[PDB]
Formats: sequence, structure tokens, C-alpha cells
Amino acid sequence: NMADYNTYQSNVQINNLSYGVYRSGDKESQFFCVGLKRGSQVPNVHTICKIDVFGTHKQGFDNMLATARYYYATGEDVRIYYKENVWTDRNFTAAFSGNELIAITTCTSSDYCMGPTL
Amino acid sequence: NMADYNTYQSNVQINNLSYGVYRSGDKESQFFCVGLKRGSQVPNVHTICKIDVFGTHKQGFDNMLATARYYYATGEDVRIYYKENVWTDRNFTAAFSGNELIAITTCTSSDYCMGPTL
Amino acid sequence: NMADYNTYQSNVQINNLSYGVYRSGDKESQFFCVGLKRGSQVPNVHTICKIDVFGTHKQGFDNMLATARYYYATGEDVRIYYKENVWTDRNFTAAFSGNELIAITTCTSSDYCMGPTL
Amino acid sequence: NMADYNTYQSNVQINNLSYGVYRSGDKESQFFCVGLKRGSQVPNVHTICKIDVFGTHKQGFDNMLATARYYYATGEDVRIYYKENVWTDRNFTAAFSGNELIAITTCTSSDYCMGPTL
Amino acid sequence: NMADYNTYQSNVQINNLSYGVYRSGDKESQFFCVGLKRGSQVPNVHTICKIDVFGTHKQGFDNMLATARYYYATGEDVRIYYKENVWTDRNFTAAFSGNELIAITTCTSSDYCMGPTL
Ligand SMILES: [Ca+2]
Ligand SMILES: [Ca+2]
Ligand SMILES: [Ca+2]
Ligand SMILES: [Ca+2]
Ligand SMILES: [Cl-]
Ligand SMILES: [Cl-]
Ligand SMILES: [Cl-]
Ligand SMILES: [Cl-]
Ligand SMILES: [Cl-]
Ligand SMILES: [Cl-]
Repeated sequence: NMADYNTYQSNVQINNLSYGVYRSGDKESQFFCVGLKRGSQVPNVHTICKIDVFGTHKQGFDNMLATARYYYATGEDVRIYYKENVWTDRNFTAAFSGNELIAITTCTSSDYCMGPTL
Repeated sequence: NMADYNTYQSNVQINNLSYGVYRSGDKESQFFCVGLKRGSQVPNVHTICKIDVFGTHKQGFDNMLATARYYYATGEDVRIYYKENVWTDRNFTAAFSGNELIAITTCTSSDYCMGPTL
Repeated sequence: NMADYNTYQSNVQINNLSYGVYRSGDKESQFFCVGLKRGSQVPNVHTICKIDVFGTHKQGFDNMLATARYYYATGEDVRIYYKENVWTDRNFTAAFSGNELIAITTCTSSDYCMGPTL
Repeated sequence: NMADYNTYQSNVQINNLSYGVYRSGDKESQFFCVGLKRGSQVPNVHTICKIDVFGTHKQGFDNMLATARYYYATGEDVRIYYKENVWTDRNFTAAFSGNELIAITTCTSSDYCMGPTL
Repeated sequence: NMADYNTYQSNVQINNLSYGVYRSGDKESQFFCVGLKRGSQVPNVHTICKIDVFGTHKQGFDNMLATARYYYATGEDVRIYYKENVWTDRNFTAAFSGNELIAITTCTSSDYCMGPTL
């Protein structure tokens, strides 16, 4: 299996977006977070973030932001891959979450979506 | 609390946009500013700016600009996080404001915008 | 003939998209994959990927991504040029494919897409 | 007042756009120009340009281009700040103009545009 | 006159787009090409290309691509400035053309496009 691709939520929509700049530790950072819904429900893990100078995978900040904003704009069904309990800044996690955004793929029906499944 | 996230206006719309180049002191800079409305109302702080080579957070000029431009285009409800009394160039503050743009988040209703609240 | 331009699918549509970050071997990478259809049909080779730090051609990651995203949005008829059996990470190829994305061109009719043909 | 912000036209529209590459003297450059209208009229100064490797302010080429292209698309009322008779290449000024683009801001009415005013 | 601005097609439409990666000599390159129509007719010169690491003007690849994609999206009347017989890769010219894209400008009517004329 593809490392860090075993945790995901399928057929969700990105219905909120946060983008901001923020100092954490000794690093000046950028971050964004997606807020998730699944139809009228709010999924268990519903806030996922990516930070430019922190994380399991620091590459792809701009591309991941553009991708998320695009799906925010369309409101289409997606699968979000993420990694839990990454962020150590307790102020950041309380306001948002500890989840790191790993990947986003598109969905054509219930439980297909592009990408690896368990 | 997340430092610099304690000051914000919720459920506003970005109804004006400025982008320009400008020399301040001896430094060549870029800046943009968002102008705010709240329905027919004008919020306490209504002009917020970001500058590429100045400010409490220099990172993220391009992403913040594209993000602001997007919300200007849709005119949707957003929350604006900002920092007061930042800019020391009195020519700039008189023309725009002393406010530095920190973050922009989306709103799902008149009771929910993404991000930390007081 | 143009090297790497001898394998392609004409008049297909991009109907799915994946973007992600991933450690492959000893490298931190970004990737995306397009999923292809031909009307209601799914061609035998239907998944094509590009990776920023791996492949026969590492250049053009951002531009190819933006290009792929535009055509996903319009859903218009395109020709996809690709190279088979490139990726050696069996975790990746099993979840996605071994195909490398080389070029995308638009189509004017059922008989004509821009670019070189066999 | 903000240096280089004393010359502008309020409530004009960008109704034409030029982007190109060009060798000027011994330098390889990019440039773009906006062409202006004011309703059904053409203002006295109606062509304003920005060049990547020349000018009073070389910074912000890509951001200014994107900014201008957006207003070209919306055709909305803007205020254009510019500096006259900057470019010295007479082939260029004859084809386009000698004006350097400094800033673009939006207008809510014929009595309000964002930015410093006289 | 502006060197390399003496050859152009006025009031054409970009009706096709090619983007790709390709090795030429010892250079890994990106290229794109626009395909041109003039209403229902196909103009004498109908394929014009720009290559990131080759040409009379290597600068402005991303910006020229963005510009071309924009006019492809709108299908609007443009003027294309180009240079003939530039590419020496005969496999490339056979697939596309020997034409280098120099500039693209907009047209407000059937007798006016922005930029210098003969
Ligand atoms: Ca909303
Ligand atoms: Ca087509
Ligand atoms: Ca409009
Ligand atoms: Ca307006
Ligand atoms: Cl959560
Ligand atoms: Cl204010
Ligand atoms: Cl496949
Ligand atoms: Cl002023
Ligand atoms: Cl003029
Ligand atoms: Cl041709």
C-alpha cells in the first residue's frame, strides 16, 4: 500500500475554507484548512490542514491550495486522504485540528473515488 | 489562542480591491488592500492590507492576493482576521489603513465562519 | 517523429482527477493522475500520471496540472499523449498506474485533434 | 502623499490587453499594456504598460498582469494609477506608450474609488 | 519599428491548444502551441508555438501560456504576433510548425486590434 494513504474520507464536500499566515515556533508559516460535510452530515474528521513549512510532507503547498479552492468552488464530491495527529501547536489544533492534508481525488459514485482503497 | 487571530470581522463581503507597487522608505514593495462591507453597513475596520516586504508576516503575499481576489469575485460572506496599527508609513495609512491582513475564512451561515472565535 | 509522442488516446475526456503528496523511495514527491473516458466508455488504458521529481520528463509539473484541471472542468474532447510502464513504485502503480503524462491537446472534430499522429 | 500615486484616472474600464516578449536595447523583456475606455469615450491617456526588467518599479509584474487580466474580464470601473513618459524605447512608445502602470483599484461609484485621492 | 513585430494575423481565434513536455537535443523542454482559425476559414499560418528553453525569446513562457489559455477559453478575436522559421527541430515542425509566438493582443472591432501595424 501507499504509505500515508490508509486514512481517508470518501464522498465528502469541501464546504468551508480557511487560508492564513501565522507564526508557530520560530517559523513564519502559511496554512490552509478545509472544512468537510457529507451531504447534510458533518463527518467525524471534518477539518484538515496543510502548512507550508511544517508537516509530514511539506511539498505541494500551492498546488494543494489551488486544488482545494477549486473543489470548494465546485462543491463536488471528493475523497480526502489525511494523516491524524500531526500538528503539535496546541493553539493551532484547538482552533483547527491536528490533521494533515495528504491528497484529494474526485468521486463519480458512492465509494469508488479515484485512488487507493482499503 | 492563536497569536494575531484575536481581531476579526465575521460575515463581511469584500467589496473593493486595491493592488499596486510602491516604494516605502527605501524599499520597493508590492501591496494589496481589501475594502469591506457588511450588507449595507460598513464594519468598524473596513480597509485591510498586505505588503510583500513589510509587516508582521511577509509570507503568503501571492496566495493571500489570489484568495482575496476570489472572494471579491464571488462576493460571498467571509471572516477577515487582521492586525491593527501595523503600518508606520503615514502616507500609506492615510491612503489605506494601518491594518494588516492575517487570514480569510468562509462562512456557512450568519452564525458560523471557519476559524477560532473569542 | 517526436520522441515519446507515439502513444496517445484521441477524443477522450478527463473525467477524474487525483492530486497528492507522497514519499516514494527516498524522495518526497507530488503527483497527479487523470482518469479518462471516451463518452460512456472507459478505454483500456485510462489512468495517466505525472510526478514532480520522477519520470522521463520532470519539467512542466505545474503547467501540466493546470492544463489537466482546465480540461477536467470543461470536460471537452482532448488527445492525451503518454508513456507506458514508467513508474517502478509498485504501491503507486497498483493504486494508480505506470503511465506517464506527456502532453494534452484539444480536438476540433471526431477526426482531428491537434498534435502529431501515427 | 504616496509617491508615484498622484497621477490616475478614475472610473475607466480596461477594454484591451496586450502581452508580449521583446528585446529592448540589450535586454530580453516581457511587457503588457492595458487599453482604456471611459464608457463610450477614450481618455487622453489610454494606454498604460508594465515591463518586467525596466521601469520605476520592476517588482510585481506577474501580480499586476493577473490583476489587469481580471479587470479586462469583468470590464468593471477601476481607477488606474500610472507614471507618464517613463519608457525610453521609441519603437515601443510609438507602438504602445511611455506610461508605466503603478496600481489598479476598484470603484463603487463615480465618487468613490479605493486608494489615495486628490 | 519593434523588432519581431512585423509579422502578425489580426482578428483570428485560438480554436485549439497543445501543451507538452519534450526532449530536444540535451534540453528537457516544455512547449505549447495555439491553433488558429478565422471564422470558418483556416489562415495560411495556423500553428504558432512557444518553447521554454529554446527560441528568439525564452522569457515569458508561463505568462504567454496563461494568456493563450485565456483567449482559447473566451474564443475572442485576437491578433497574434509571431516569427517564422525559428524551430530547427524538423520532427517538431512536422508535428506543429516552425513559428514562434511573440505576442497576443485583443481586438475591439474588425478594424482594431491593439499593438503596432504595418
Ligand atoms: Ca457560504
Ligand atoms: Ca474542441
Ligand atoms: Ca462583467
Ligand atoms: Ca465596482
Ligand atoms: Cl476534525
Ligand atoms: Cl479602516
Ligand atoms: Cl490504466
Ligand atoms: Cl497620496
Ligand atoms: Cl496613451
Ligand atoms: Cl502553420
